Amino acid sequence: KIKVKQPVVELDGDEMTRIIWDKIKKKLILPYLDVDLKYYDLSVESRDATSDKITQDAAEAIKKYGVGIKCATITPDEARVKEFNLHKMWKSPNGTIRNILGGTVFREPIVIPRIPRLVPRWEKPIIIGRHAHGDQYKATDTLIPGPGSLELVYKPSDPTTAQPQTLKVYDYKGSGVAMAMYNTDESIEGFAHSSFKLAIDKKLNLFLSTKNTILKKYDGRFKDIFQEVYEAQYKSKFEQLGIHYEHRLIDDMVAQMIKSKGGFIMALKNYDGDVQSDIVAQGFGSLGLMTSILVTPDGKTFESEAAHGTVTRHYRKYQKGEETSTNSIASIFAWSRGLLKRGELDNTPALCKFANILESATLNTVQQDGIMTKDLALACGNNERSAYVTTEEFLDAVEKRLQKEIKS
Amino acid sequence: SKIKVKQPVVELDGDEMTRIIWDKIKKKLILPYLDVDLKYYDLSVESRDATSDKITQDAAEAIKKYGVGIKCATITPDEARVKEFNLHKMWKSPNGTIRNILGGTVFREPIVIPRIPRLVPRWEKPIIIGRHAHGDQYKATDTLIPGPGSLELVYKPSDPTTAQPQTLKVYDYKGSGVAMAMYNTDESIEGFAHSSFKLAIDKKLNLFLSTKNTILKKYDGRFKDIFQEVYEAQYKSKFEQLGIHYEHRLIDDMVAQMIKSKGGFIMALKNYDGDVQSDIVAQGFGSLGLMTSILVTPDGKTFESEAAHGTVTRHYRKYQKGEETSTNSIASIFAWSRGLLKRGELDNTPALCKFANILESATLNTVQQDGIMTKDLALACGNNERSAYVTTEEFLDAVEKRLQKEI
Repeated sequence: KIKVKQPVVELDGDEMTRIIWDKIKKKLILPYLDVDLKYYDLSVESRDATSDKITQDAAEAIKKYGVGIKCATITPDEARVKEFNLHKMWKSPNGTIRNILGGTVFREPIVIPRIPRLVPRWEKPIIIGRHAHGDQYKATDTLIPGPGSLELVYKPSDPTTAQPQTLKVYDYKGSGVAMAMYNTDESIEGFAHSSFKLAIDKKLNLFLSTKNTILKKYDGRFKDIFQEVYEAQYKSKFEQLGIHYEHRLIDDMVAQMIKSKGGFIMALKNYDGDVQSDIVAQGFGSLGLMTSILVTPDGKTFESEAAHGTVTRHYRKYQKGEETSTNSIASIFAWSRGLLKRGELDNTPALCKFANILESATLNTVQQDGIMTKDLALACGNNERSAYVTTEEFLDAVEKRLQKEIKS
Repeated sequence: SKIKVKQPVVELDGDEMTRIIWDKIKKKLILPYLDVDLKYYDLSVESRDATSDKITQDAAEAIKKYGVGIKCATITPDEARVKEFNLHKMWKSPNGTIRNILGGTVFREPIVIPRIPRLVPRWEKPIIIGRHAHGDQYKATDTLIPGPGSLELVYKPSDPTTAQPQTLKVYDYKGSGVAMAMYNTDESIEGFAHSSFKLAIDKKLNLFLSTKNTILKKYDGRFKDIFQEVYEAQYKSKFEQLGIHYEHRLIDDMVAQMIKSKGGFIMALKNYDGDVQSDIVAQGFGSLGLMTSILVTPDGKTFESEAAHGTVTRHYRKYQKGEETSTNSIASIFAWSRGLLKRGELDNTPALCKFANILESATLNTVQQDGIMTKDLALACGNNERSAYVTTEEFLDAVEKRLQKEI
C-alpha cells in the first residue's frame, strides 16, 4: 500500500454520482492507498440538515490541508425543494467553495482517441482557465416594481484616502430588473498568475477574453492587470519558450476557437469560463469527458471536482433496482488529478505514478478493450444494446485493468 | 427599368474596407436598378467625432421615422483608435446606441453556401439566434474601486405608495477592484418574447430561451417568467398546431446541446449571449462573414439590417498603398437586400422584394456555381494558391454580371 503523506479532503455528493463515487473509492483507491480521508458529506440531505454549513466546513478543510476531491452535487431548485422538504433553495455548493478558496478553475477535456470529435479540427486540447471568484456568481439582483431611480453607491471606509461615488444607473418608467456585481484586483491578479504559470508549465499560448470595448472599466481592469502581471514576472519566460500572450474580445476568441485546431489556453471570466467550458467539452466529444480543478495563486491549494452533473433519471432506475449505464470517468479523473496534486506537494512519486496508470487503465478500458457506458457507445454511433455495459460492469473492468497495469 | 421604391430608406455609412465595398455595392448593385431616396448618415469615426457622436443619434431617429435602416460596419473606438484618429472621446459603440434607441431583437443566422465546408459538420440546418437588443452589459454602469468601503444598489420609487425603496448591500471591499450595475425593463423583455415566438411560428422552428436563472434568480428569472407567460397567453396553441415547442434552457445545457445538434432551431438569447453565440454559430457554419443581422421592433414597423462582421483594417491598409485586395462583400450585399426586402414588404412593392431575392440569388450563385470568390472563402474551401480567388472588385463585377442576367 502506498502511503499518502498528508490527509486528503473528500467531498461526497448526490444520487448516482454518489453511488459511483463510493465504488471508485472502495475499489480503485482504498485497496491501493493508505490515505487519511477527511470526509465532508455535501449531499442535499446533509447540506439541508447543517443549513449548508457542511459546505463551508468542507471548503475551510481544503484550505487547511491543501487538496480537496469533490463529487457532483445537486443545486436544489423549486421542484426539488418542494419534494425533499428543504428549508430553502440553497446556493450552489461549487459557488460557495469557489468563493472561499478563490483562484482559477482549469478545465480541459479527457481525450479518448476512439470518440468522435464534434469539431473535427480540434486535435490538440483546449484548456479553459475559468476565474473562480465573483461577477454573476456573487451578484446582487432584484425586481424593480415600478418607476423610480437606480443608483450605484460606494462609500469608502476612509473618506480621506478615497472618494464617495453615487453613479446614476437607470431611471425606470415601468417595472423591470436590476443587478450589480463586483470583483477585486487581488482575485483578478491571482487569476492572471495561474493563467501565466500554466501556459509556461504546459508550453501553450494564452488568450484572455473580455468585452473591454463595452465594459471599459470592469473589463479593462481584467485586461490591464493581466498585462501588468505579464510584464511583472512573465515576459522573459514567454519569449524564451516561444509562446505568446494576447488579449482578445470574446467575439474574436470564441470564433477563432471554433475555427482552430486547438492547442492553447483560454483564460476566461467566471461566467464565460462556465458557458464555454461545456462548448469545448461537447466539441471534443462529450460533457462526461472533462476534468475540472480549482487552483489558488500561491500554488498550494487545490480542489479537483467531477464536472458532469448527476442525472436523476439514472438514480430512480437504480432505486427501483433497474440497471444503469452511467459513466464514471469524470468521477475517476476527479480522484486521480487530486491525488496527483497531493503527490507533487508531498513529493511522493509512488502516488503520482499510481494516479497516472489509474487514468491510463480507465482510458484503455474504453479505447483498447471497447468497454464503455451507454453515452460513449451512442457517441460512437453504436446503437446496439450489446455495445455498452452497465454502471457496475464498467467499474469492475477498470478495476481489473488497474490490477493488470500495476503488475506489468 | 429602375423599380420605384415608395418610401425612403435610411442608410448608415461606415469605416475602412467595409465603407469602400459599401459604396461599390451601392453604385453597382443597388442604384442602377432602383429609384430610391436614401437618407444618408455617415457613421464613420471621423464623422462621429466631428459631430460629437450626434450623427449616430440622428441616424437612429431617422430609422424610427422612416422604418427601415441599412447600416455599414463601423469602428467602435478604443485607446489605439483614439491615438490614430485624434479622437476627442472614446465614443460608445454606435451599434449599442442605435439598438438602445430602437429596442427590440437582433436576428442572426448564417448565410449558407453548401460548397463551403462546415466547421461543425452536423450543422445541416440554419440555427437562428434571436439576440435581445436592449440593455444589460450594453447599457451598464461600471467603475473602479480604489479601496475599502461599501457598495450598494439603491432604488427610490417615484410613487412611494405602490413601491418600497430598496437599499441592497452588494459588497464590502477590503481592497481595490471593480463594480458594475446593469438593468432591463419588462416592456423590453415582452418585446423580446413576442418577436421570438412570432419568428418561431413564421419559420416553423423550435424555440429555446437560454438563461442563468439558477444564479440570477430575479434578473434572469424575469426573462423565463415573461417568456412563459407570453407563450401561454397567445402562442401555446399555435405552437402545438404547428408541431413546434418552446422551452427554457440553462445557458450551459443549450450551448452544449447546440454544438451537439444537427441545427434547425431558434435560440432566444440575452444581449451578451446573443453577441457571443452568434459568432460561434456563424463560424461553425463556415465563415464569420457569411451571416445576416437584422434588428426588428415588436410592433413590426421598424427594422435595422446591418453588416456585423467588423471592418478588419488589414485589407483597408492594402487599399491605401494601391495594392490588390480580396475582401468578402456577401455580408454587406445581404444587409442591403434584407433591408430592401423589409422596405418592399412595408410599401407593398413586390418588384422590390423580387429584385432583392435575385440579388441574393446572384451573389450566392457566383460563389456556389461559378466558383468566383474572395480570399477568405477560398481558404475555407482549402486552396492556398493565388488563382483560387479573385479580387474585391472582380467578385463584385462577377455578381453584377450575374445580376444583369437573372433580371
